[PDB]
Amino acid sequence: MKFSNITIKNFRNFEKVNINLDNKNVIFGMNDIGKTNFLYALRFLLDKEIRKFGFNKSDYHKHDTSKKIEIILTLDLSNYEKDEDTKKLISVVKGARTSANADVFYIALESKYDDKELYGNIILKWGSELDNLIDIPGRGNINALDNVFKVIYINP
Amino acid sequence: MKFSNITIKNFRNFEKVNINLDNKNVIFGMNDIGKTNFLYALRFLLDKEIRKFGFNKSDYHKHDTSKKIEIILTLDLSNYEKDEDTKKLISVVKGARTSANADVFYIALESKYDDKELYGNIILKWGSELDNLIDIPGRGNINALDNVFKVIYINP
Repeated sequence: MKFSNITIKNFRNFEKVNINLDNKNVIFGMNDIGKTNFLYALRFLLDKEIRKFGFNKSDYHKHDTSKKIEIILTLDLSNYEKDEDTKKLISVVKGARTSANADVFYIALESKYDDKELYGNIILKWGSELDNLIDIPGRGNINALDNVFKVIYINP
Repeated sequence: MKFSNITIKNFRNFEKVNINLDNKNVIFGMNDIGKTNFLYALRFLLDKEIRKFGFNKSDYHKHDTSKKIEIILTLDLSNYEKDEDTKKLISVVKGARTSANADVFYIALESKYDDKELYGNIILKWGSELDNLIDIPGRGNINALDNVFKVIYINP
């Protein structure tokens, strides 16, 4: 598969940033805070060690305005017709894609507002279409996405 | 509501320990490790900040023998017939208790084997009877038992 794009609808430093993606991505620039918050957004979407802590009040654009954090990722689930990797790639999930002829896949994140109980409540949803998004099945503490993607973080 | 008993089927220091319970409990003795492991078992049951870390390899009786941790707490859900706290105590849950004339309530903890993937995977289930225990619905990172019990831990 091949990553297509990422949209961050709200974060601690982002307002409506949409970045097209691929494999072997390289990020640079003047703003170090934006790069480290992009990497923290990737950790929040793709790792359990940052997901289990929840969202804190300081991780918003304004600390009380527009309390709705959405981080969307696209997967491009379809492979070539000469390679049989499509069925092995699809068969990890069953009910996410309604039709077998779908082209792309979505992974989304949703944050409950921090007005009451002062806690983030990370909710993970996937699905083949943006409308009628469905939850990720977690039978205990480990959800179904954690068996698919393993994130190894390297920092000197 | 009045605690009845606690059963620890396996822990880092317990084998077949069953302790009767009540409110306003005082624990003392020569063995400090048993007291702190009893308190840690209570923290693993009713506090989320220790529940979210899962179980390690060292939290077993022997490090490869009898990998089945069960911690059972009895609740005594029924109250007196002249006080209307019974309905307000029952109405936090709906599908756990099959009959309205049920007397006792169970809260159980289950830990998967640590042989594969090196993680504990805490599974929590409650129910009015010991058999056919149903899972607590956790829609995000917070289950329904979190809104019931608030644990305040004091240690200088």
